[PDB]
Amino acid sequence: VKFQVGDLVWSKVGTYPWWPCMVSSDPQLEVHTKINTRGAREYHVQFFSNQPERAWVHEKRVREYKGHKQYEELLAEAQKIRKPRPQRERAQWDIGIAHAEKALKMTREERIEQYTFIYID
Ligand SMILES: Cc1noc(C)c1-c1n[nH]cc1-c1ccncc1
Repeated sequence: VKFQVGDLVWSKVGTYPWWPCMVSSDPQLEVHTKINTRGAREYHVQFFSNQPERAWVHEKRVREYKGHKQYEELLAEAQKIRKPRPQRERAQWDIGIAHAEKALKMTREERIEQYTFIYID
């Protein structure tokens, strides 16, 4: 178990770019990590965004968030070929990064307090 609740991570989910997140406990399972139905480890994360979302993410698609400038190192893992950055998505990503940069300056307990989502049935 590489990550704990409140840890800042980048997550690569679906068609979206590497995205700033916080590890958190699933509101129903009450765990932040599990072994999936294919036998692989996953972590439960919250995406920093103006549109809050959560997901279970394979451990290979989760990375410690050390700072926003790490994005270039993540793009490297994959003439130089670069994907363009769609305007609306870029704007949402910049918002998420601003929150993650603020969270980086907080303690783990402060981050848990400030950002853990409230889930309503
Ligand atoms: C959208 C969306 N909805 O559910 C999930 C999961 C996502 C998602 N996947 N990868 C990144 C995001 C995300 C991007 C922007 N804001 C929040 C979440």
